[PDB]
Amino acid sequence: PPVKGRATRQRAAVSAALQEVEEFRSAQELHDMLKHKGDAVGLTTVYRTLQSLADAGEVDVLRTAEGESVYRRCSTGDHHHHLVCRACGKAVEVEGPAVEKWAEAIAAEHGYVNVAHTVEIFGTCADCAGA
DNA sequence: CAAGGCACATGACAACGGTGTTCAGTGCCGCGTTGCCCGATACCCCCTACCCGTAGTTGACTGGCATCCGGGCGCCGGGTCGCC
Ligand SMILES: [Zn+2]
Ligand SMILES: [Zn+2]
Ligand SMILES: [Zn+2]
Repeated sequence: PPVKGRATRQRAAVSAALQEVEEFRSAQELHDMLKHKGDAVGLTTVYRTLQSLADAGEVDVLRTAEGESVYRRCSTGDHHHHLVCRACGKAVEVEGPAVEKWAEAIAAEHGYVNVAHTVEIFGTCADCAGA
């Protein structure tokens, strides 16, 4: 996980933690679990590094209904969209050219030069209903 | 003269006002800690220059050295050969 800044142990640690975790996580709870591992990193430095990763793009970032920015890495680097369970957090990556073609058709119809598409579908998970 | 009808105001009724808290997150901006990058520095190599130890050198050449006295002074102590 190369970073723009000079490599070191702490960014390697947070990158490894993101690698192991395959769920949407917020910065403060990420720091909580990171401290639980025992690295004892600083909150603002964690903020700096995760902002850098979000800028780099290898970690997808979503915004919750409360307004929180939640980050997680995707195995595949191609652009896609994530289906997430609010109760459990199971993030599954799917992509379809139909939505993209729809976006380009709308942009051309309205004469838009460039566009940015953001699509997240929220829904109720299958296993949580069962007890 | 008493009973029945209309005005204004009134006991509650929430919802705005405005401002104060609270979450909580994410930075903002001053204190300290970190990967680089090089640069010099100790430490392997090769070469030869020079220090230092060993071993020969065949006419003959076969016993030295200069001592030491003007203490001085007395005693101890033992040795040492005469003594009868
Ligand atoms: Zn993604
Ligand atoms: Zn898309
Ligand atoms: Zn679920």
